[PDB]
Amino acid sequence: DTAWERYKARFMMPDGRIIDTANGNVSHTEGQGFAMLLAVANNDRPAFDKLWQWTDSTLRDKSNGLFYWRYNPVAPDPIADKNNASDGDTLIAWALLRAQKQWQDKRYAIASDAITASLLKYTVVTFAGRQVMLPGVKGFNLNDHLNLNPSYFIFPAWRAFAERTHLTAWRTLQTDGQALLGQMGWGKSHLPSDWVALRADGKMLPAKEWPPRMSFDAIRIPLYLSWADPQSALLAPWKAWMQSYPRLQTPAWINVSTNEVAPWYMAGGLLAVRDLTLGEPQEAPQIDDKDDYYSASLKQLVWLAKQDQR
Repeated sequence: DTAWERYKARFMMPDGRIIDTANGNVSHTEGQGFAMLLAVANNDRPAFDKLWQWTDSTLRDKSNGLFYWRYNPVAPDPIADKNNASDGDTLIAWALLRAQKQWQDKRYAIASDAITASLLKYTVVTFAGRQVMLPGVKGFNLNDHLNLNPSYFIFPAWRAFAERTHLTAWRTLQTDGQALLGQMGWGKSHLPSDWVALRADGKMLPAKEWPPRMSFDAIRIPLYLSWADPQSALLAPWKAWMQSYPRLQTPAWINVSTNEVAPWYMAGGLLAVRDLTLGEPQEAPQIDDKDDYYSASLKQLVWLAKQDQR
């Protein structure tokens, strides 16, 4: 549609990179995976193959089958950080699975299978009596704590994986991730922060190392919850918090430890997630010049989440 064409015109380079034009024009596996999902949804196989070809040739980590998470084209070494971002790897593998169905080509599913096997082998660990997906292979396993990002619990992707391969392991991860998320939540909003520290006895708190806000990571949680199951009881704190504000005066973040809220309000893609969470009817998205990469992406992912309720 028009939104997707405008998205490619503003953010997709001819080499297949998606450009975070608000963050120094960098590319990352979240951006590639988001765009690959949207390319399938718009039945745009040329764009999908360009996005995937650049991702695979440029970012593949050959030691474990995952992907270097960030590409900075102005840096002396554009792939300085050699760690992965597990939500990006997941989105890429999920887009490939959906590409097989859309275009009836098993090669996309064979590619997906390698990545999902890599995700289970290298990013999923046993901790506090549950299976948990780390945000990356390195840097998040502190000894008696894990630093987790619940916005990387991409429930609709995990369900798709389970239908294809390693059903029991992916189903257990989904069960454990819903259970952990159900135990999260702080302050008067009872919402999770972007980053959550899980201690080995099960105790959770907002992680020490980041601002303890529900903000640009955590807001994807109700998106993924509603994408997988709009009737989920895990949506309850999200609906309650958003219902306590006027639609056009909903704070863009909240500090869940102090209850301080942003002095500015959700618009664009953030507002689209709010509308999705509350079930408020919204029409197909339009990508305005006031949307950055992040807002433009969320607008279309919200629309896709609605479409997948068929």
